Amino acid sequence: MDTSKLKPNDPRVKYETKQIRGKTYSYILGEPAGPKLETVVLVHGWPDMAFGWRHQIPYLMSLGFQVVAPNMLGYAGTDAPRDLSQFTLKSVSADIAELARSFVGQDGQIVLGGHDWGGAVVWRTAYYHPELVKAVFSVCTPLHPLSAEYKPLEDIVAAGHMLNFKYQLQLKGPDVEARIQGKDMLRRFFRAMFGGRGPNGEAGFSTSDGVHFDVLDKIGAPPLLDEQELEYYVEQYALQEAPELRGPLNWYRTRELNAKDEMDRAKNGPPLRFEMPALFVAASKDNALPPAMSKGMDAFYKDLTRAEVDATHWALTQAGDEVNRVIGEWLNKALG
Ligand SMILES: O=C(NCCCc1ccccc1)N[C@H]1CC[C@@H](OCc2c(F)cccc2F)CC1
Repeated sequence: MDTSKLKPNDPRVKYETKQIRGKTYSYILGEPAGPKLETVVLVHGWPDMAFGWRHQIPYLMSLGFQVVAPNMLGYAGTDAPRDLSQFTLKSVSADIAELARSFVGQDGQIVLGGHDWGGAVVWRTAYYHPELVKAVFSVCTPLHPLSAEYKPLEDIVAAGHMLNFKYQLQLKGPDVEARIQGKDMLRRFFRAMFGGRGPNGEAGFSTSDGVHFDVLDKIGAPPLLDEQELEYYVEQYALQEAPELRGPLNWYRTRELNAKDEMDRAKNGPPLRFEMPALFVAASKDNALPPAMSKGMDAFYKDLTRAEVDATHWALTQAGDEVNRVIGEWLNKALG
């Protein structure tokens, strides 16, 4: 089997939709090489899509896993509901639970992996559906505790806290949604998001201010995508109805809804506890989610394996072969 990364419209995989908890969910499906060991569900983040797992999908197939990688709510061929409650980590976990079981049966179990927002999702999914999740890993995103209260992020960063998250203020607002419409702007956006720079090294995106709209005109080719990959992100994001970024930016509009779900769990729900084998792959140059952010996380796991790869936030691609080996070796030991 060819184990190189997926190309746009790779024929080694299938592209399908299913109705999931009221929404059309599009996904990549890769069938295993050899008798199926497990089904693996892979969850991307922002501003990515299923194709962001392009290094992991053929690899996991070659290891004997069936691989389901959805375009998550708001992204590409998956529906983008208007109701923000559809975008909470709890509802999205329920989405993943139903999609998972639509392949493994209701009595089935999966391996579950996540990155960025997807990492946050899979920890919550492993918390809300421990019957389903046999093993869970996250790249870049560490566990965060059950929210015990709600504070607006404005007031949080105004006090000087969570400064590495202040970009999310712009994202939840109207500026990115209103400005990044159509393929021309989306192309610039993606050059910015995947590391392209301007004639004086101007960054198109920063964790402080978000998208630097004034830079997008001079933004050069991104180092972390090739030209056809870039076009593929543009084409697929274009599947959303204008404003195309509404769905993806909805992930930054649920702080209070998520806080309300989880304050309920902090009060009455079971403890945030993970009994199944778990893997956290840190990224050294991820300035949105620096490795130090995971300090103290191990106390919530019976069985947490830690790794760390030298890469930016985009570790699935930049360090794809290393990430692959880390997942493969951990899975080989987790499941035995
Ligand atoms: O939005 C995200 N990434 C956007 C792209 C970042 C980037 C950097 C450089 C170049 C391109 C892109 N990530 C989400 C991941 C899940 C969320 O986790 C919730 C959460 C907490 F509330 C508190 C503590 C930890 C914790 F995970 C937090 C932001």
